[PDB]
Amino acid sequence: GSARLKGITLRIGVIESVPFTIVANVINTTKLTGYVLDLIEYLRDKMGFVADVQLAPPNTSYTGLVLALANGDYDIAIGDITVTSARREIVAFSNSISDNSMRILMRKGTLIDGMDDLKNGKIPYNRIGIRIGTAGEDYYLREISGGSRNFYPLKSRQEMYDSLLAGIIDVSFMDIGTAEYVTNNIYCNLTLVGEDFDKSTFGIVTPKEWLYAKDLDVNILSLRETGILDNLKKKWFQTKACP
Amino acid sequence: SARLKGITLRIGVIESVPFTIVANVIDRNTTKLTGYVLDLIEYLRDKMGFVADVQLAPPNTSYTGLVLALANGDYDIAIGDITVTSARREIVAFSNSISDNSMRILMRKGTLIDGMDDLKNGKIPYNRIGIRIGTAGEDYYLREISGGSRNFYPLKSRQEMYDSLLAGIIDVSFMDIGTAEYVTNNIYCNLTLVGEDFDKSTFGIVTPKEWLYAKDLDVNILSLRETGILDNLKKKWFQTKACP
Ligand SMILES: [Cl-]
Ligand SMILES: [Cl-]
Ligand SMILES: [Cl-]
Ligand SMILES: [Cl-]
Ligand SMILES: [Cl-]
Ligand SMILES: [Cl-]
Ligand SMILES: [Cl-]
Repeated sequence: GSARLKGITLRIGVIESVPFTIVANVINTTKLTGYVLDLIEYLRDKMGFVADVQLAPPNTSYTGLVLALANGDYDIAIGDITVTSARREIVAFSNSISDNSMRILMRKGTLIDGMDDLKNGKIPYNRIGIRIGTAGEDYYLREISGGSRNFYPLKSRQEMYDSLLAGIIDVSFMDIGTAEYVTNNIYCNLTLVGEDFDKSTFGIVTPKEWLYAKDLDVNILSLRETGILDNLKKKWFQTKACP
Repeated sequence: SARLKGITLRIGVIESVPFTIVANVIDRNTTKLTGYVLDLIEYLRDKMGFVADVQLAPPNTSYTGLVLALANGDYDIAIGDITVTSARREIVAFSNSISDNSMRILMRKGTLIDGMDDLKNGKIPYNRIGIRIGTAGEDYYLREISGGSRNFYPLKSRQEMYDSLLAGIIDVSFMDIGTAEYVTNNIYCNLTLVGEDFDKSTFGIVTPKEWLYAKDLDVNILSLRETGILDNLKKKWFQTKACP
């Protein structure tokens, strides 16, 4: 069976990541903005659901968000969430809302040329920072360390930046969109190096065998076709403050 | 959901070098299929254990036609350079993407066109824009160039597209980027591409709506992506250049 989402309330999980989902404290409440919030409003306007937007707790990992949805804590989850085989085993994903890949993030002046330097042991493993519960962790375990968790574990993007800037780690991995955004707008002393890797996609997380899958997919595809997803990307990502 | 091990799947494919390459060989005539799609079927079969009954769509079948044939029950899945679109998703489901995609303008070498702007500003009369009917290119033309008017030069296949360009009947057409590069680097050295990419999209395997095996297929495609098989296959079939 299938159905339309018109009139239905959806608990929509989101997770902090600038400029996908920007969390501001104002006065005394929090206010969400970004590409994800705008996307929700386009979808809401076309499909007629009621959006109950729920921010994942601090330090919730990407894997944690998916597992929370699988356990029924949300109806869908929307963000910079990579479609992976292990995740697809427990949840479904909408049609892609964006292409993706990763890049290596480091401090300027660090003598790293690209991924070969990581795979050839030029960097001690405990100086490669990896955010646990991310696709970057899967890649590392599959391609660098042959299964051993010998990376420096990171609980969040903020820990990743702080650890790089304090010299506790030498490199980490980020999705290309946000990697470009933060090194161009926030952390002028950090930079990207090497070719991009792990080509992938972002998708909206839904329950397996979801009643509303077609309605959501058809609307996501229409937003692509008519150039709304591009406009949104341009609105939130085309910007550079760093000199 | 459950497993397809031992289950026969009727797999629709559609000729498109080097995704699906059709050769006719003689003694009595027989047909041989090779290409990216055939290798992908092998990889999926090895992992998933289904039995593959590969069925080539009749000549001049359109992409939309293939999708409709599947919706009608003629195939269990269909695999090829098939663009995921909103209109198609109304009637079938699509697996996770097997490849990103976009389109380019195809034209004869030397033609004085700099890009999509010249198709809108009337430098090319509509009847000299060739558009393969039942393709995503048609949808884009209608959406972005002609305001819904089917005023183009209709084409029934890539062959007709190439023939028409080379005979000077049309000045431009649209092609997916992967095959556009392949064909202009290996087959038609006097055709070329121009202008920016457009219509960023994906290719997916076509399945029935609400298919019981959707998870099983998706997990396996993602695994091929993650372990680099899809990249290897792309390199194998597409990283070739015969034209000088
Ligand atoms: Cl590299
Ligand atoms: Cl990231
Ligand atoms: Cl599912
Ligand atoms: Cl252009
Ligand atoms: Cl094409
Ligand atoms: Cl030629
Ligand atoms: Cl469906």
